[PDB]
Amino acid sequence: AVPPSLRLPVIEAAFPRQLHPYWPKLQETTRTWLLEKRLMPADKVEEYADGLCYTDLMAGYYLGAPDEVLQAIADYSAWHFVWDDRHDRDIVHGRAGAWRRLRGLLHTALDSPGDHLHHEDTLVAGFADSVRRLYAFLPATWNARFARHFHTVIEAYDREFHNRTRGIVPGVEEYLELRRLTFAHWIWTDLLEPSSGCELPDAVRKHPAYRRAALLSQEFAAWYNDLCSLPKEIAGDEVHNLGISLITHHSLTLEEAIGEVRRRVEECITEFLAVERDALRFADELADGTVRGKELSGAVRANVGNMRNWFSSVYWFHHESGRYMVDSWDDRSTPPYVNN
Ligand SMILES: CC[N+](CC)(CC)Cc1ccccc1
Ligand SMILES: O=P([O-])([O-])O
Ligand SMILES: [Mg+2]
Ligand SMILES: [Mg+2]
Ligand SMILES: [Mg+2]
Repeated sequence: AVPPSLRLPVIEAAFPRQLHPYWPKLQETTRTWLLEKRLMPADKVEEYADGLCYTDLMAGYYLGAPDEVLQAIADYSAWHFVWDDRHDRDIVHGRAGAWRRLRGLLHTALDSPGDHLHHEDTLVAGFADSVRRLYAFLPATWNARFARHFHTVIEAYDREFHNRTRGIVPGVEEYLELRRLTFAHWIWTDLLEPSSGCELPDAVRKHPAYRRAALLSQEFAAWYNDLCSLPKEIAGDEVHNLGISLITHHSLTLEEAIGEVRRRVEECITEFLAVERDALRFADELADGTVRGKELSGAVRANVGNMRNWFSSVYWFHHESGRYMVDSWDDRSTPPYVNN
């Protein structure tokens, strides 16, 4: 029962949700990883980890992924949620120095994860572990692309630190550009490829239909998160949210802003449906009677399929995850699962 202001009938009707068969073991294994990597307090893992639905989110996304690939992705993704929490806490505590140091360590670990597997900062060591494993699936050219994209993500998180420390709410267009980095659009897009077991040639993944399908999948996800995470974000003095940018700089009321975000979210869906058709047509063109062509076709098809799955996985994640249930918290400004 999704609340009216959050409900999207098109997703519920035309985007049936999927579940990777490895999910039952995935949920257990990632939880054990969080504990052993000491990324969250043991009591908070016990009480909140399963209810956070982080593994569910990934298992509803990267369908067809080899089990060990899904495991590395799930561990990374859970880590990223914890990083977002650490980032938030450093901000509210004014820990500029601690953040700067972490920021610098993540950059270095990104290029040389093996060196950071046992760093004193458990967050850094956990990052390096998931990254080292992700670097073991595809050629070095894919690893370099992943690294390049993530360096940009880290710097986007630093810009967020800058903004919140100074009390700046980004303009609408400024936010939209920034959001493609803080949501890590291109990381999720990169991870499509190890999931289907094929590093795509540039001419394939930069095909206008593949590019646009990939973009719309991520825009929907980020903006829908903005819609659903808005209550807890307002309560927690978060400034990064399309709704917040609209209220601040466009003189919109909360109701009007929510409506504007909804419309932009809804447009992603129908625009995706159009481009999805073009992307699948491209997939057909790739199937040229050669083994290589069959391979590229199957990969693009699997990838576009997962771009579609992201819609439904993200939609239901926000309904199920304990991460956004601010009304159930003792202190609305302080989520119970974060280390304060
Ligand atoms: C902060 C959480 N996350 C993923 C770890 C960072 C990019 C974005 C996200 C939120 C909600 C659903 C999906 C992704
Ligand atoms: O980053 P990119 O390679 O363009 O995707
Ligand atoms: Mg964030
Ligand atoms: Mg956040
Ligand atoms: Mg959010």
